[PDB]
Amino acid sequence: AFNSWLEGQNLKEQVKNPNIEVGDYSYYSGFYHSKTFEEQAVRYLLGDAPTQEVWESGQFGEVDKLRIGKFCSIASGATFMMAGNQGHRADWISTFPFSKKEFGEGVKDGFQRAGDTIVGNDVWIGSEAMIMPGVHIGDGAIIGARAVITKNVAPYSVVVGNNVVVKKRFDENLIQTLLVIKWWDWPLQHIKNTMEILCSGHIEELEQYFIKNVG
Amino acid sequence: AFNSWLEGQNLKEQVKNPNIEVGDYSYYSGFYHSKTFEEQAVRYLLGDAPTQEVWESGQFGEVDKLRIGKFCSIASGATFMMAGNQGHRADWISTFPFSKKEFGEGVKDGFQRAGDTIVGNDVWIGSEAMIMPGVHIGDGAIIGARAVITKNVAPYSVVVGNNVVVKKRFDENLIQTLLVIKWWDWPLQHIKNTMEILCSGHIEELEQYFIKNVG
Amino acid sequence: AFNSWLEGQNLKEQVKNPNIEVGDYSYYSGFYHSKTFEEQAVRYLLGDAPTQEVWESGQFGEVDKLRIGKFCSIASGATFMMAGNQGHRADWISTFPFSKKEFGEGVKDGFQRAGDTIVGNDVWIGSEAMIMPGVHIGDGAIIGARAVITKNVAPYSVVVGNNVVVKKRFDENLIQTLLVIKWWDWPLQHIKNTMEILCSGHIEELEQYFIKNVG
Ligand SMILES: [Cl-]
Ligand SMILES: [Cl-]
Ligand SMILES: [Cl-]
Ligand SMILES: [Cl-]
Ligand SMILES: [Cl-]
Ligand SMILES: [Mg+2]
Ligand SMILES: [Mg+2]
Ligand SMILES: [Mg+2]
Repeated sequence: AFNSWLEGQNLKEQVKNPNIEVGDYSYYSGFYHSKTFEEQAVRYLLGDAPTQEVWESGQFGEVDKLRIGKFCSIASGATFMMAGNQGHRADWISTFPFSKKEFGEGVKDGFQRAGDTIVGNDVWIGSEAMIMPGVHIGDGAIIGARAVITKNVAPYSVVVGNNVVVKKRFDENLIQTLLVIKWWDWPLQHIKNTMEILCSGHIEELEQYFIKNVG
Repeated sequence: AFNSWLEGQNLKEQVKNPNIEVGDYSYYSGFYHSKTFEEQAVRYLLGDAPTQEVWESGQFGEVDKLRIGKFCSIASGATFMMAGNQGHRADWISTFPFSKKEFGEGVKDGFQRAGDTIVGNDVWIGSEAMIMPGVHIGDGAIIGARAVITKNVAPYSVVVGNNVVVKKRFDENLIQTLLVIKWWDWPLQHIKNTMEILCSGHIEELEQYFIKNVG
Repeated sequence: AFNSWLEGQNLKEQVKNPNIEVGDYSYYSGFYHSKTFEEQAVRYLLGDAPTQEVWESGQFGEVDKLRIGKFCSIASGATFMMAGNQGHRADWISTFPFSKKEFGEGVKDGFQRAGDTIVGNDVWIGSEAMIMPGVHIGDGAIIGARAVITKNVAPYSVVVGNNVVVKKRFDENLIQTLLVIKWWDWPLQHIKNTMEILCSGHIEELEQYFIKNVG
């Protein structure tokens, strides 16, 4: 797994679940939680080891998948909760998932999909954070450690605690310029050339390089 | 212990501690935390294996017990903190638990009981939630994931985060109905007959069943 | 390891990292998380085992240290985040730690020290609490279970949740008295004699003893 906490495992090369969509360079640094990204960070997703056979038989059908963009930093212990409500329905008299074996016919399947969990590009997710099912995280967003995300996260927003939005990393205009140029989609050599600008707050410099050289 | 995350260990089968009392059909689905319910979920409860020979000595006083109702759904990582204050006294000059062997006979024992933590029936406890000592949880309540419950939970209420009370599952009249009919105490065949109403929101239909069949 | 949750490993006798200072009698009780104080509780601090070879080479120079006082109680899962920002810079266009091997030499290191994490004396840190980098915790303070401390904690204050200050343990003048007498620094004999007073809320008697015999 991880020999040290200075280690960062590339995700697109490793993940095998046909329901986890990762981008380039995105990594999971989970040394202090031992297990890999697919058996510790992604939870209750059909198409894994302990669940592979059940997924290949096609018993449950289509699933909610996890999509992660490029240049994402996923810290140790971060958790992506899938499988939606897992059969529990608060609007029903009972939240207990009765089984047809023990309780016969008339058992209505309470499961209902919550939608795909989508993580944008250049997203930093803090250690031991937890994402709820069906949550969209915009590009450039930052998730604090031990945060519990229940709602969609605006791009370049910073969210702490139990879905407390602190601030946006930049002015709204500059945020929209970054959302238009999309440096993460650039060819590698352009990113290598503009790395000095990327290691800075000078957004409009990056925009000028984009207009002159990329777009 | 757990071979998959669609597995749920029935609790009243496999719990050995005389200080735990769990009702029928209540399960714990703890795949993503490996160990069993008594090893991971219940913590600092005198009578488990690592303290057995010390607890059978009777040197400690009476301790608070854990009682869980029936048809409870305990997700992975949920935790029931026991042992009260564990000897730490915030009202004392020092919260450090001095040992008699190291600091002499003048050591006063600071442990104080908190009361039995009691969980009702048809209670859904989210993943990695943590219940503090002395807490009663009403029937039909829902505890959100990663929630920290420090106060008593009203029946059929939904509590998230740091004991933030979101709402109640139904109108108070219908919750009174559910509280007086108590479908969890019914014989099994009546539950099998009313399964399709239990998988619905029509409470007064179920109450008509209780009136005309159960008593 | 940990035989039971009733035992707590003495930290001063055990800690090997040179970047960690810990006072007398302070213990770590971490049975419900298995591994030692230095592998589970202290995270992302060079000098431990998996990074020892990196620390001996002087590759990253000086680093933030962890300083723990005397008579501290650290429960299982209490985690101290080190390594500051880990190269992630919210102020820059990208929070991604680009590597000089994969990208151009124009990569600028975004790591930043957060200052030493300092825990005072007579501190009780609840189970699975998280202490962010650079946090100072005053003497006699109490951290609640699963609390996330991101600011400095005043001496003899109770902090639960996400840096929610509940109250202070005693009156301000008595807190001052404790902060001036500092019983934890006394010769162990005087602590032994005072044991009946420390196991109480009688700060005045402790001050009288200090005036008569210690000061
Ligand atoms: Cl990271
Ligand atoms: Cl189901
Ligand atoms: Cl690319
Ligand atoms: Cl569940
Ligand atoms: Cl403790
Ligand atoms: Mg510039
Ligand atoms: Mg109906
Ligand atoms: Mg006295």
